[PDB]
Amino acid sequence: NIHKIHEVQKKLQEEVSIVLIDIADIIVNPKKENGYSRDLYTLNSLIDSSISETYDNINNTLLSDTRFFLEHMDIIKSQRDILENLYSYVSQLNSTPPQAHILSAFIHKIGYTEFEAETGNLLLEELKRLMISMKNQPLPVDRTEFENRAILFLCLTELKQFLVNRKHAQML
Amino acid sequence: KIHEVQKKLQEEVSIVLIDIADIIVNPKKENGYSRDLYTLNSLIDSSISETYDNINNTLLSDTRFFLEHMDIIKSQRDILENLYSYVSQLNSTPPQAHILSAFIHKIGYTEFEETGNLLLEELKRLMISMKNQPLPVDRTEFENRAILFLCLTELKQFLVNRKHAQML
Repeated sequence: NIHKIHEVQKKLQEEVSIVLIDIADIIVNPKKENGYSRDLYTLNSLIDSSISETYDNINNTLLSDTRFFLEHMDIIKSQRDILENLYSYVSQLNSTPPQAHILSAFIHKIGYTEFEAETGNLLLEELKRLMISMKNQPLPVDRTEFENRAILFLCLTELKQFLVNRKHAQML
Repeated sequence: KIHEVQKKLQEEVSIVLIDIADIIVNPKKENGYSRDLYTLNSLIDSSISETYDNINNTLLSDTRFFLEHMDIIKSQRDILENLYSYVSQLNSTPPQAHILSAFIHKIGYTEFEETGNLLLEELKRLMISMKNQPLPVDRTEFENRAILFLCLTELKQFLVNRKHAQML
């Protein structure tokens, strides 16, 4: 039951990353037809089938494996929620300034990088560097600019928890 | 009982939210946030860890119904941590920050009944009010303005979540 469970957790992570990368692409091409919707539905359907399968088998499973499983699913559900939060925010952007392009590059980097020992920590440092850099930029010229910036900063908030979550799911 | 645990969790979210209001007006004073958040995080962890320990004896319909409320509670907890990361950067407490602090206190001390929407409506007027302020001249001012804007944004989701949690 360990290969089965690891394959499933691997596939869920891969689906989370797919939606994350869709988000990065939306920042750069807001109006391009994109796969966010389809990809989120696929991930939601896999989260549901995975949990339903686990519930079906509580009677016949080492409660040990059932625990490792449902606790891992809670992290995936948390990532799915953060994806939805990011999508809401990026779907509000009015413009793609250089800092938005940098954010998008950083989200791509996250989506494509396999987590190894130091990966979460590196990415968290890089995120902190982007927060400091966005904060230390020229003040906004207008209201539209002020708002676009605030959206980008709210993205960094969500991304910090995403990276904490991805690190947690790897530590185990 | 478990419905007990949902009332207690609701109380403990409100306690932390009140601590955030307290930090806005006294950003560098001792405020209970660390203690009350730990209490919240612990009750969240203990109560989930227990729910799964219990997986193979308790009913299914109820387990799902309980996890449903816990998902909202976890979202609120994350919003509280986000709000803390913002208000703890405050340089000073301008009049707008005082007003937000009073509204956050109002939210924290309200037993929710309906009320989700009166609160959401008050939050909207505050966003409109703040958005109609002249551009931030100073850096120190832009930074305070940014923090208050980020807070209003998240508090909207907090009120939407509390409404969800009530409507269960």
